[PDB]
Amino acid sequence: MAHHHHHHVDKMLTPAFDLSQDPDFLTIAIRVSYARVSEFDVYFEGSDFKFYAKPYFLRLTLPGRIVENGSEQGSYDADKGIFTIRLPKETPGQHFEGLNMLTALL
Repeated sequence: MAHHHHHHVDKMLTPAFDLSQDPDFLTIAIRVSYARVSEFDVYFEGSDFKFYAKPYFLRLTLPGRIVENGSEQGSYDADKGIFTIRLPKETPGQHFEGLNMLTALL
């Protein structure tokens, strides 16, 4: 049975985001309406945050640190085209200052 494969090949786009928090988690809501893909990849370390979802890219330096312990929680609303991620704070109770002022990094 003969086989034919075809791969199709594009500027990265900065998505709109809203940041909220409680004593335990920092939540990032990223709207990706032009959801070409439904696969979303998140990388975080210390205060560094990176989100990939072609053609969307968003990088942020957070005012505080996030810990890697599998308690982080991602979810997606198709009705609104919104991906939401909960990141547990490294120091619980710590209040992140200047959240609503954060700029996308290049």
